[PDB]
Amino acid sequence: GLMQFTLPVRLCKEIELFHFDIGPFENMWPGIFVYMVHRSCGTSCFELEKLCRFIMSVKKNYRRVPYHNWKHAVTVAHCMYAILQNNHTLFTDLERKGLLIACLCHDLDHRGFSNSYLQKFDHPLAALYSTSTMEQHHFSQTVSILQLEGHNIFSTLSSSEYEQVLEIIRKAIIATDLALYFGNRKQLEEMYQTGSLNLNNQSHRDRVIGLMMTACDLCSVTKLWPVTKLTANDIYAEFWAEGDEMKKLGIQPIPMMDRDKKDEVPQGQLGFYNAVAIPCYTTLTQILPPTEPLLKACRDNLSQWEKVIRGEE
Ligand SMILES: Cc1ncc(C)n2nc(CCc3nc(-c4ccccc4)cn3C)nc12
Ligand SMILES: [Mg+2]
Ligand SMILES: [Zn+2]
Repeated sequence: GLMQFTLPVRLCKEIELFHFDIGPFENMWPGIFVYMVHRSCGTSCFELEKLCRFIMSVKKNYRRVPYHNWKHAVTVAHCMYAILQNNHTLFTDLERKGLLIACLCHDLDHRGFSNSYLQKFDHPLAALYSTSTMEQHHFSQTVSILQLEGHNIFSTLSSSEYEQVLEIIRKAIIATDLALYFGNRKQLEEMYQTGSLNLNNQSHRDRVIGLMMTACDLCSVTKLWPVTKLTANDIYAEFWAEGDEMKKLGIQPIPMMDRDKKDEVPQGQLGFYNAVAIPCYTTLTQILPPTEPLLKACRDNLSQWEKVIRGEE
């Protein structure tokens, strides 16, 4: 209880910034995560013995895939930690608790395949959940781990706060289905421009938390160029394995997943930055002004992809 966590000076300082990279030492990710809950939520939010066991069971149920892995989870939790510490007073005690957990759990047990591949392969998870297949699976795995003995980190919540927090985490995890993002931003855009957006409207909060989740999940585009460039290799390594599998089923994959068409990657990042990231972080900054650094950083990296095409790198 009087047992704090402290990081080295450079991390203690760098961790508060949006473009923080968590580093290549796995064994520090759990303490980074705990350090973030303690400063974000309080030293009193979670019983340390239980939280630690929950963190380690979460790590265990992430797989060894190039991109949708344990490192991805802690990255996306840290980005949410940045958003919550730059918007201190806009968020309830419960929201802070569940959003950091939602982010850590958001891709539990990912196999490195798209919802599409599960339906074209006819995977059992496509039989059980017809939309946001993996994301419904991810939430389900979160509840599993929350019901392992000694793992209920929410034990001290009322019956009703417990249901409130499991609902914040369910919508939050569903929201990371990027297919759902496009409508969610369109609505938020129109609600802010017409002046209807109201943060005491629970269905408005839900959309807003929805957009933070897409923001945190996409945060490789908001990092320093060498981190962005090296993460994109991991992103394409999964997509190309999926394309490989698509070809095995007897289906031409989309070019994004065709390793024959690597040459077009720079042009594909452009499309993606314009269609997805820039809109994401534009709409997010209008709603949440102190997240501007995410937009500025995303814009810099768009500019760095434009450079790659012009053969300037
Ligand atoms: C979900 C996600 N998070 C973060 C990042 C950075 N990314 N980057 C993509 C692929 C973008 C992309 N690459 C192509 C393409 C590539 C080669 C040939 C032809 C097309 C199309 N698109 C959309 N997805 C994500
Ligand atoms: Mg996901
Ligand atoms: Zn993710």
